[PDB]
Amino acid sequence: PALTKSQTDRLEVLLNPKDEISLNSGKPFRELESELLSRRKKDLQQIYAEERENYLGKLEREITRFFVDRGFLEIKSPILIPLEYIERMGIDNLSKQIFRVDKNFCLRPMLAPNLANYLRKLDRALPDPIKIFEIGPCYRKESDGKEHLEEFTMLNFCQMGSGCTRENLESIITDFLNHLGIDFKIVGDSCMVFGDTLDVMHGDLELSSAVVGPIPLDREWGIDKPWIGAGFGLERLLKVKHDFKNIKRAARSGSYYNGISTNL
Amino acid sequence: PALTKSQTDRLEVLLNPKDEISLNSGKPFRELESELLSRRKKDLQQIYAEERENYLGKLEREITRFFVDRGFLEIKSPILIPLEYIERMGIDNLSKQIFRVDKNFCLRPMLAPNLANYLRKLDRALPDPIKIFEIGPCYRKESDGKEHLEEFTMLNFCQMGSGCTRENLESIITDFLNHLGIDFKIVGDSCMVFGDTLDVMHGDLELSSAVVGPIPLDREWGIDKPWIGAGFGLERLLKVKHDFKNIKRAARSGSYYNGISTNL
Ligand SMILES: Nc1ncnc2c1ncn2[C@@H]1O[C@H](COP(=O)(O)OP(=O)(O)OP(=O)(O)O)[C@@H](O)[C@H]1O
Ligand SMILES: Nc1ncnc2c1ncn2[C@@H]1O[C@H](COP(=O)(O)OP(=O)(O)OP(=O)(O)O)[C@@H](O)[C@H]1O
Ligand SMILES: N[C@@H](CCCCNC(=O)OC[C@@H]1[C@@H]2CCC#CCC[C@@H]21)C(=O)O
Ligand SMILES: N[C@@H](CCCCNC(=O)OC[C@@H]1[C@@H]2CCC#CCC[C@@H]21)C(=O)O
Ligand SMILES: [K+]
Ligand SMILES: [K+]
Ligand SMILES: [K+]
Ligand SMILES: [K+]
Ligand SMILES: [K+]
Ligand SMILES: [K+]
Ligand SMILES: [Mg+2]
Ligand SMILES: [Mg+2]
Ligand SMILES: [Mg+2]
Ligand SMILES: [Mg+2]
Ligand SMILES: [Mg+2]
Ligand SMILES: [Mg+2]
Repeated sequence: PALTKSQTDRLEVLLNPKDEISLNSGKPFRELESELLSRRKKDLQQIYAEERENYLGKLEREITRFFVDRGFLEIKSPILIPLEYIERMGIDNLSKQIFRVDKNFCLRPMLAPNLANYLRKLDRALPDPIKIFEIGPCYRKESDGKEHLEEFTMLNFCQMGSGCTRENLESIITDFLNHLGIDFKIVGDSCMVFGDTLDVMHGDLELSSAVVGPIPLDREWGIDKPWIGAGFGLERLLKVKHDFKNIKRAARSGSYYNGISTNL
Repeated sequence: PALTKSQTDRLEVLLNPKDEISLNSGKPFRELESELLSRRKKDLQQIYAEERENYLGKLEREITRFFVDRGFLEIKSPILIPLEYIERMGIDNLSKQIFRVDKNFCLRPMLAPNLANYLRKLDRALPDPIKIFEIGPCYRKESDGKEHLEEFTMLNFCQMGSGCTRENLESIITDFLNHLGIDFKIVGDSCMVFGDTLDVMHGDLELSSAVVGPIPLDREWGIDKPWIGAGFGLERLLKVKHDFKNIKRAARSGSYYNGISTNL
C-alpha cells in the first residue's frame, strides 16, 4: 500500500545518492528496507576491508597538505575560548548563537579571533608575508536545516603583509577549489562582523565567506597591515562532493559513518 | 645581580630543552633574554621555511596511519555530548571535572562512551573482530600541574570480539609505542569507571590507562562481547618525545607553537 511518514523517514536514512530506488513504487516497505539494509552493510564492509579513513579526517588531511605545500603554517588553537573574544569581534548582544561554557568561556563560533592573535604575534618573528591556516571544530546554535550543523568543521586560511589583494585572494580560492574538483562563482555579500564579503557559491550553497582587509575591527586586535582571509565549512564541501541531501550525512555523528547509516 | 621571579619566569618561557644556558650564572637578564629571543626567532623561521606542520596535527596524522594500516576504522564523533552519558558511564556526582554546556550537554571528558556506541552499532554490520579508534579533543577541569591540561587530545583504540585478551592488548601497546620510539612499563592500577587498569608508564608519567573487558558497565551500553581498549594523551606523548618541562608546551595554545614561545 502506502508508506507512513515514519516508514519513508527510515528509508531515507538508509538511501544513498548512488542508489536508484523509488520509495513510492508500490513495493512494500519490508522489501525496500531489506534491500537498502543489504546495500549499506555491503558498503560499510567494503570501507572496513579497503579504506578505513573517515571522510572528515581525510578531507582535513588533504586540505592540510595543500596549504602546507603552498607556504602556510598549520595552526591548532583552542576550541574553548574566552567569552570576551565575542564582544571584541563586534558581535553585539548574531550573538544568540553562542554556546556558553561556565560563565566566562564559550565554544568558538569561528576561527578568526585566534588566527588574528597568531598573525599579530608571528609578524614579530617571521618574514613578510605571514601565511597561516587552521582546520577544526566550531559551534553555533542553529535552526534545523539541510545546510547547518551546530557542531561543524571550519577551514580558515589567511595572509598578512604583501600580496593581500582581491586578485590574489580569488586566485588562492580558485586553486583550492580546482584541487577539490568543485565548481563555484563569487558573489558580493555583507556580514555584521567583517563588512563586505566575497561569498564563494556552489549554486545556492555558500561554501565560504572571504574578506579583503583592512577593516576597522583590525585596531581592536592589533592588526595594522593589509590582510586577506577566507573561511570554508568542510561538511558543506563534503555535501557537494558526495551529493548528500542533508549535511548531517557529513557531520561528526554516531548516526552516520562516511554518509552510511549506522542503524543497521 | 640577581633575577626576580618575573625575570626567571620570562626566561623559562623562552628556554627550550635543547638549550644549554644557565639562568643564574650572573649574566644580566637583558643579555639572556636577547640571546634566547634570537634563538627562538631562528627556530620559528626554520619551521616556517622548511616544515610548517603543527606537532599535534602531525602526531594525530602519524597515529591515524598506524591504526588504519593495522585494520582499525577511523572514527570522528561529537565533542559536545549529552550530560546523560556522564551518569551512565558510572561517574557518580570525579564528576566535578566536567565542563557543562547549556543545561543538558557537556564537553566530553573521554572518548569511551561514543566508541562504545560505535562498537555496538558496527557489530551488526561488520565481521569479527570490530576494531576502531578515535583521536580528538577532550575536556576536564584540573588543578594547575605540569602534566594536566583542561583541553587535551585523546587517542582511544579498542577491539570487540575475538582476540580481546590481555596479551593482545599489551602487544598492540608495545607495537604502538615502539613505533613512536617511547620506552615504557605496565603497572596495575584501578579507576572508578572501569575497575582494574593496566597503566602504561614512562617513569612516573602515566601515558595511558588500558582495560580488558568485560566489565559490569557493559550492560548499560549494550556491550555483550569481550573487548579491550586503551586511552592515551597526545600532549603527554609529545612531552616525552620533546623533553618538555611542562605539558603546556604541547597544548593547543596561542602562547606556544611547536614548543616555541609566540611572545617574541
Ligand atoms: N552552522 C553551520 N554549519 C555548517 N557549516 C557552517 C555553519 N556556519 C558556517 N558554516 C560554514 O562556515 C563558513 C564561514 O562562516 P560564515 O560566518 O561566513 O557563515 P554564515 O555566513 O553564517 O553562513 P550561512 O549564511 O549559511 O549561515 C560558511 O561559508 C559555511 O561554509
Ligand atoms: N587533564 C589531562 N591533560 C592531559 N592529558 C590527560 C588528562 N587527563 C587524562 N589525560 C591522558 O588521557 C589518558 C587516559 O585518561 P585517564 O582517564 O586514564 O586519565 P587519568 O587516569 O585521570 O590520568 P591522571 O591520573 O594523570 O589524571 C591518560 O593516561 C593521560 O595520558
Ligand atoms: N569566519 C569568517 C571568515 C573570514 C576570515 C577573516 N578572518 C581571518 O581570516 O583571520 C584574521 C583577520 C583579521 C584580524 C582583525 C580582526 C578580526 C577578525 C580576524 C580577521 C566569517 O566570514 O564569518
Ligand atoms: N578513557 C578511558 C580509556 C580506557 C578505554 C576503555 N573504553 C573503550 O576503549 O571503548 C569502549 C569500551 C566499553 C563499552 C562498555 C562501556 C563503557 C565505556 C566504554 C568501554 C579511561 O581509562 O579513563
Ligand atoms: K538516491
Ligand atoms: K555533531
Ligand atoms: K560521521
Ligand atoms: K634547557
Ligand atoms: K588549550
Ligand atoms: K600550540
Ligand atoms: Mg549563519
Ligand atoms: Mg551567509
Ligand atoms: Mg558567510
Ligand atoms: Mg585525572
Ligand atoms: Mg591515573
Ligand atoms: Mg588513567
